[PDB]
Amino acid sequence: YFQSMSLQGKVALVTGASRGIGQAIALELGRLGAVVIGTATSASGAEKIAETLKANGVEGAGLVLDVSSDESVAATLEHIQQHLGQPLIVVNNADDEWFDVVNTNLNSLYRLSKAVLRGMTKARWGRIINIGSVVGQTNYAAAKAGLEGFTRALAREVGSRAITVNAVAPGFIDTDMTREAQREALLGQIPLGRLGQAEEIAKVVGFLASDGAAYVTGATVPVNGGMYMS
Amino acid sequence: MSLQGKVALVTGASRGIGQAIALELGRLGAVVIGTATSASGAEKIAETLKANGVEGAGLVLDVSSDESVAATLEHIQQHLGQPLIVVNNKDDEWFDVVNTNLNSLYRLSKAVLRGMTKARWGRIINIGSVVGGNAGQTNYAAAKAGLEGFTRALAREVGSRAITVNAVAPGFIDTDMTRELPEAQREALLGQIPLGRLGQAEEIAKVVGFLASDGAAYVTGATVPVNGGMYMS
Amino acid sequence: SLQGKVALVTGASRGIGQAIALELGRLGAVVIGTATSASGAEKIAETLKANGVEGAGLVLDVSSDESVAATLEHIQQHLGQPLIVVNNAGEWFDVVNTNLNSLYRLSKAVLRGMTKARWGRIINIGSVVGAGQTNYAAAKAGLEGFTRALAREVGSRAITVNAVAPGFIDTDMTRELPEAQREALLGQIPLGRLGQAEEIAKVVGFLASDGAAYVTGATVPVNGGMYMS
Amino acid sequence: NLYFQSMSLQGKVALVTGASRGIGQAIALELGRLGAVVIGTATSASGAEKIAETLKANGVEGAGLVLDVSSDESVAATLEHIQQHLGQPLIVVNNAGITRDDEWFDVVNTNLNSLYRLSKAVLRGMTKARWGRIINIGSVVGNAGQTNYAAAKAGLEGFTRALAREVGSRAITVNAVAPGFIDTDMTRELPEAQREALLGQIPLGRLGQAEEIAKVVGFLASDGAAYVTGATVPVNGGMYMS
Ligand SMILES: NS(=O)(=O)c1cccnc1Nc1cccc(C(F)(F)F)c1
Ligand SMILES: NS(=O)(=O)c1cccnc1Nc1cccc(C(F)(F)F)c1
Ligand code: NI
Repeated sequence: YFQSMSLQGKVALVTGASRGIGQAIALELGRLGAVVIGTATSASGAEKIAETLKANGVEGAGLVLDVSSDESVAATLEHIQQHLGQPLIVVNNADDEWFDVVNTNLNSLYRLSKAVLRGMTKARWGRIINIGSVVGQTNYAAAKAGLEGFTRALAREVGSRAITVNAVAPGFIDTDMTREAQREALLGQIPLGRLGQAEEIAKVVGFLASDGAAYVTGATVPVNGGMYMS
Repeated sequence: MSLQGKVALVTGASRGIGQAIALELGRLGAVVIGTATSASGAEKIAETLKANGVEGAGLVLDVSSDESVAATLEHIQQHLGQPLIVVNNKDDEWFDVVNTNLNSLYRLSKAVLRGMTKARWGRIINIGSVVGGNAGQTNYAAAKAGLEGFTRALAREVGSRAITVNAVAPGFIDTDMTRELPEAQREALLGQIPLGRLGQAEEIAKVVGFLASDGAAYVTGATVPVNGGMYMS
Repeated sequence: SLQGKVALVTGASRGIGQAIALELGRLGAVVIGTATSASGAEKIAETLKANGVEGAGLVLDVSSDESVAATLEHIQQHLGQPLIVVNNAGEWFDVVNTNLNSLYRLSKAVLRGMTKARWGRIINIGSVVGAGQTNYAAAKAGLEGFTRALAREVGSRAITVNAVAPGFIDTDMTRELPEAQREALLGQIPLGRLGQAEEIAKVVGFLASDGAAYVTGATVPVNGGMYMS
Repeated sequence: NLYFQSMSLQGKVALVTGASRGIGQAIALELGRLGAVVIGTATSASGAEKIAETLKANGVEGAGLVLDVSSDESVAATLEHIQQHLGQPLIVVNNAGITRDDEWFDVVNTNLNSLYRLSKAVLRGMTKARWGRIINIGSVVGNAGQTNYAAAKAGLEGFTRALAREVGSRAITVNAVAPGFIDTDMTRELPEAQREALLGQIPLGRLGQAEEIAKVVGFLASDGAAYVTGATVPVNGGMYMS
């Protein structure tokens, strides 16, 4: 069984896949025919991922991954390699506290990315896609700027191996967090005048994972209905 | 992904990136109207569409004139329907040229908006210039900045009607323009591109295809760079 | 020190323009301020005099080639070549385009003089924060790009071109916004206060100086930390 | 008797890291010229002593001190020493550095920890005064080379914008200066062909002087720049490189 202009037979790793945007990315990739490995930081979350994938007919697995630790990352990859193959699509979705958070997130992004690159180097093919945070404002803006820069820098480091690195900057998305006066205030700031759906973020990620986006790298695609806050 | 039963207008469709956008949209099932500034170009567009099985038309359009624009839309409306996907593809040229081009973008966009307002649906996608000295670069950078800003502003003006407005900033693409830059200048550019290769016209078309889709309904005001990792400010 | 330099400031009869006029005068330039009416031009002259600034009030309409050309030759004749020019002048599409034509028109006119001198300063003042967002953001992007492009075109002649992007400044426009809307804006500004006109003038003053000779094509935001793209 | 001085930073204490040569030294001398008491720092005793002798030769009141921005103990001790002998530093220029595979990540993130560390330490003093100036100097201008340069610049801009938001309400401004191609002892010794190559990229068609960076810093330290915060002022003669 051999494939053409699809994600068929590709193994995709999606962190933070148990709810909201991560779950939708997991499902969209599966719908495009990838083998999807979703991760959570707990056993119960990893089980819910496996059951969700199964209910949507997606071949894959739920796994426990803690992106903040080198041992958890190394072990998880060797497990995946042994059972399923090398993951060549990797989606990193997992006031005055802004510095630590952003730094921590970037260490995890780096750590995971560096681990999965040996595989992708070997294949001369890969996709790394980073999901930024949903829309206090100081943290949002710092996060976004660190994510853009990180994505642009890593893209440069791994371009020559035919690995794209890209990011998706979501705006105001309908997730369990965001679900009145404050709600109407936000809708006034969004040109389309509506919240985004999780699936709308997934669609962009799906496209970036495809062969049609092979010349796109280092980019951050904002998916925010026209609300730009930097 | 499906654009079935949608009418799409692509300006500058006779070669290179425009042609590929015309064919990709057709491949996704849109009725494609391609335009050129001459009758012979417009006829080549019709023959190219036919050879790829794409229903559509070749038409003569001069984006710089109100009469040409108004007439062309009426002709399209009469024969095919409202276009709801529209792809816009001597001193101090960094000012005059650029500002003239933004008037064309604006002129065309304003003309096709009545149709999209009526439908409560639309896609406007602007294609910026390909990379291709000293006189060169000031113009290139002014064009790119004007396109981003224009796109962001218009997206705001027409958001509430469920019309997205976006732009694609290509990098170094393999087209007839760029094949005939001197080899030294070509090799210089390859050194600056992380993927270490020229982009294909089809790679631009794919992005446009996605932006035209329902999957990109929450993307507006954006400029998607498609440049293999080469970024220029 | 801007001593022995002639500086042209458009829109100098109130608010930010007036303050730029006074600051430049305070640094020792001869200041020519402009307004679109004779009574405004007279008020400029009386203001300059009350602050001990040598200069003039003048009627200028930046939107017309005849008004621009005539005004420069009148200045050249009486005072010398203006080598510091502050453009504080001038549905979103037409407006922004019009403003950029005025910028261009005036800049091109005063470049001959600066080329001759092998020295010059052009400083563009963008709009203050008051559909509302759309015009502001388009204006700002057109100003940055324009400034960046012209800086490239006139760099080799030792002319700098820069821009100042003000945030929420205390001027006659913003004095008339309802207190609830005012307090809302103050929440979005880190320094938690409106800016003064003089604070804009201080930046322009520095940009006009010799100390800023290596700064060109820049846009300096003066917005107390409130940033919008 | 006793000479009062009429200058724009008179009676302010200014800390400048990495002050023993190049841009740091020039910032130290410019701030002194504007009348501040200047404390310059180096990572060694012999560097700190050269700073003192330089300040003295230019008639600047101040001190050379040993500081290692990468360590909390060195930072804390140095501030208390300064507060004890000279007063609270209310102008702080971060011009000390970092480096000692992926340097575009590790180096950059380490430097931003130093910036944050130092900035947090000097904020108590500035909070107390209801006044302060923090100014960060970015790096002066291969393929890997350019990756580092662009990451550094983007991190510095974002950092500066974020900290400005955190400390605005206390009347502390936080700003950055992004230098371009500045003239230094390394660049004076490049062959003319390599020199001319660089000058082609720069509209003003000339290298910048260290003093030209210092002038911008001097202005940002002033009361005239009280409404400017969160900004990065590029001082690159028009060469805009990302
Ligand atoms: N070196 S990198 O790839 O991680 C990177 C590349 C580009 C820009 N920033 C980067 N890092 C960064 C680290 C901590 C805080 C921030 C801040 F949010 F303050 F802006 C940014
Ligand atoms: N050619 S130029 O120097 O004036 C110029 C240089 C750089 C960017 N924009 C420019 N012009 C411009 C003209 C009309 C509308 C806009 C818009 F605001 F929509 F982005 C921009
Ligand atoms: Ni006369």
